[PDB]
Amino acid sequence: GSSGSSGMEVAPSFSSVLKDCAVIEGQDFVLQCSVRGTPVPRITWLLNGQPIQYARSTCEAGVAELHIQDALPEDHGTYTCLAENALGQVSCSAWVTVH
Repeated sequence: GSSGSSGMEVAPSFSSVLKDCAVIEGQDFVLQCSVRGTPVPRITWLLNGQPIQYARSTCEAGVAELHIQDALPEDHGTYTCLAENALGQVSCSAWVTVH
């Protein structure tokens, strides 16, 4: 036998990666996805480059969300949601379009 305890940590992963989405200039759009892991991986969104500073992201029940109000024509790019923890590290990309 071997001593052990139930309820061990886990590595980060994306069950439902982000998908393409379109929105009208001036409208609101929140990027919702699914990510698992333990402990909860760090959620940081970036605009095809540097991380966002005015992002009120909200991770609940392993659900990373990013509310983006005032969809500007200069936002149309590729949102990257990095998720890493003491266990592993993973990242995903997305494609948001602004009419």
